Amino acid sequence: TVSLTEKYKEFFKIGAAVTVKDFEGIHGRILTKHFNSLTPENDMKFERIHPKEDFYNFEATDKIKDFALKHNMQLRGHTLVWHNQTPEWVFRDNDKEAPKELVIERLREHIKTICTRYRDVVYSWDVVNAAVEDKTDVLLRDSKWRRIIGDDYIKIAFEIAKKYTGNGKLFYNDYNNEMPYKLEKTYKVLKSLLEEGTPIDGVGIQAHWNIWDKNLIDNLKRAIETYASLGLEIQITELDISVFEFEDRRTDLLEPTEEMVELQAKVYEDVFRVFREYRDVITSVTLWGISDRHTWKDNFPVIGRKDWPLLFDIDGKPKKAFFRIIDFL
Ligand SMILES: O[C@@H]1[C@@H](O)[C@H](O[C@@H]2CO[C@@H](O)[C@H](O)[C@H]2O)OC[C@H]1O
Repeated sequence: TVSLTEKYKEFFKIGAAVTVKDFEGIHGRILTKHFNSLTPENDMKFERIHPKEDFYNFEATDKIKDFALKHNMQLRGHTLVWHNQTPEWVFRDNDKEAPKELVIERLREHIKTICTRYRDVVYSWDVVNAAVEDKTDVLLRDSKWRRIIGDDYIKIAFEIAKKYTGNGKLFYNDYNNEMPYKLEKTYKVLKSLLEEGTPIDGVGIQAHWNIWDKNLIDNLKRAIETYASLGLEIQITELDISVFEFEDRRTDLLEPTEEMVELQAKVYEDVFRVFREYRDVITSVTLWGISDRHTWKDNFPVIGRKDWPLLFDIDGKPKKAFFRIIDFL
């Protein structure tokens, strides 16, 4: 039995999204065998770790840190600034909206507190997540963070984080950012940030992909080269490979089709080949889950319907895909 993280030890870290339930049972053994990086799937998000101004919730993340230290793993810090899973208190000032400097002060305190607690075990932080506008042609998503703080908010977040993160690298994280439209936009944003002295080390390519994307391998190569040209590290942060196109909302499938499993094995083999080709600029590859038993894809984009997006099947066994990505020299 070949260990994924050992097989890729000269290439990049190998990670998984986790919650505390993953430290038990068969997920626990998969993690210790195959993974040397952990990302809290939810527990370090603002709403979860800091639900009220005067209340932090550290128990779950403390457990994730403790497990990591006990098993010679390190964490990715996901995520400080995001338009989702952020509580309303941050943007409120009694019965008014909070002004720019009040939100900044709250953010400073949030980042100070979280980063101080976990900087010893976190090797990479998703400082800002999904700030690039995904649909319209404007550069930046118009979230409450962007609206209230203004366009400098990204730089402001990175400068604050840099005070408290030590050896930890600082990442900008996003989805669809291998696709040509978003890649161009993201390039412009990051280029501008770097020319303003923003201490950004790397770009996170979330890699929420599917088996039917014909442009994926070409897009991904374009993307890695483009981001690397800015002097940034690349991490693959949330890899999973759905058996459905985004807009296929069918709910009838009880198991994937044979075509689905073979295609999946192929796409996994192909993307990991690309990851090895660009190993000079890629420092970590994380999967958004461990086995098909627990995946956010079971409820997104369709509530209550099963998907099979990962490297271990619903019983915890390595899939054909797993053996394809460890088959190399
Ligand atoms: O449990 C779910 C998470 O897995 C999900 O994670 C998000 C997926 O989209 C990405 O763009 C984000 O970076 C990542 O945090 O969040 C929702 C939650 O219900």
